[PDB]
Amino acid sequence: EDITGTWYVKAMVVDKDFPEDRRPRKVSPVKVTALGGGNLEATFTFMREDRCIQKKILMRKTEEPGKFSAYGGRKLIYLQELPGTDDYVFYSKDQRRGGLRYMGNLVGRNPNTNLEALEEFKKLVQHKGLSEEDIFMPLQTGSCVLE
Repeated sequence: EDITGTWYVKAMVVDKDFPEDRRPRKVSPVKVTALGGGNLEATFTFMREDRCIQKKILMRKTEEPGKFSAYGGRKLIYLQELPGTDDYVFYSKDQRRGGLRYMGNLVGRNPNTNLEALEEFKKLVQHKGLSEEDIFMPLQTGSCVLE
């Protein structure tokens, strides 16, 4: 794999327990930087209603390539190539106080999206038990720290 630099979140999917109020309306580019020892850090912002939310996530190496962990292993994070296109899928499993949470994100180097890529995302998403009608596409923006 290769993982550091800028990524763009083009589509998003969430399990059916995920509250609608909780969905990102907007989202910045994701800057991924290495910290030595294989460990990474992703930085980004997104809008949840009128609220700008800032994230900075330590992603620790694991014995499987493409698989990472965050928040002490509370959350597991897989990066997989999305076949037939030049994008990847960012799949997360989060052992949250409130239950196990699944979440998928279509990510790519190029900020543009092809409909065929969204379709492969949907297909792959459905394979994993998640649903098409819970696929949403937040607005791509700069940081919301400006406003």
